[PDB]
Amino acid sequence: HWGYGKHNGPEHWHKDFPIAKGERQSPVDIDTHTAKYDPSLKPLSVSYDQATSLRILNNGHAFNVEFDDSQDKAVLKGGPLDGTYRLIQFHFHWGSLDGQGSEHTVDKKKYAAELHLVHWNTKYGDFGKAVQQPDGLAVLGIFLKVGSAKPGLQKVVDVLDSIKTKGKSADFTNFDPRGLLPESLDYWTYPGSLTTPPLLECVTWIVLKEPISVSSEQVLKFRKLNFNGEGEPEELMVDNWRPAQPLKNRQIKASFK
Ligand SMILES: CC(C)(C)c1cc(=O)[nH]c(SCC(=O)c2ccc(Cl)c(S(N)(=O)=O)c2)n1
Ligand code: NA
Ligand SMILES: [Zn+2]
Repeated sequence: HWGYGKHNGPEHWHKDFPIAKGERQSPVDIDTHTAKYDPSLKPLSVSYDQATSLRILNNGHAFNVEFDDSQDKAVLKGGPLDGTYRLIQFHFHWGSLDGQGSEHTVDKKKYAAELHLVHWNTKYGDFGKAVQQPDGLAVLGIFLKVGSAKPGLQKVVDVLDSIKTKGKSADFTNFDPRGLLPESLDYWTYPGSLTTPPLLECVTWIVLKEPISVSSEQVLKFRKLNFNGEGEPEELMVDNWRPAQPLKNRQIKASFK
């Protein structure tokens, strides 16, 4: 039932998932001036050399590219984290227009899209158990701006036509997520939540300072996807982002400057 429309959008989610109004919801506006620099933060460690992509799915909310997380093959560590977190999937949120689409904002600025590389703490054994823990997930958020193409994204954009409607999936092997990373790993970090129901407060958010550039044609193809299932009426998959939520009693830390 939840979705991104007038009748089932972010403003309605609290009725099914009361934690929507909780103490550590995501996303948030990142006020770059009042984020606290912390020289004790470690560089982020992104080890994606052995990543095994498997499949791409349209789940009716976004598309997920999933990875084999049954061994430590693509891991996030270091940065603000004490655990090791295995990459399970990445997905994006995007807008109907280049002027919006990101979930996190930076000094109130919206980006055309936001990538989320979702990782779970190896100490909880699997994704389902990790989401039930305040330190279960580490999500690496990367902003997309529209400009030059990101060559490393194109293999993704080119399969979208095969997963147009809700429920479709396609084989998606040998995709290297290192081709989606900006040059710098400088980051902001804060404790927060999934940005979709069930909105569980289990995420350490690591949002990179440097956006990647993608072309207008690349983002255009995201917007040709559908929220509906095949042979139901066409509802374009656009604006699948949750707006910024109150920061409440949290401090955003910066690894830099
Ligand atoms: C998250 C889970 C429970 C697998 C799920 C359930 C659901 O009903 N709909 C969706 S769609 C969004 C999504 O798959 C997902 C998974 C993990 C994370 Cl951390 C995030 S986010 N948007 O916080 O990064 C989204 N996902
Ligand atoms: Na262009
Ligand atoms: Zn997300």
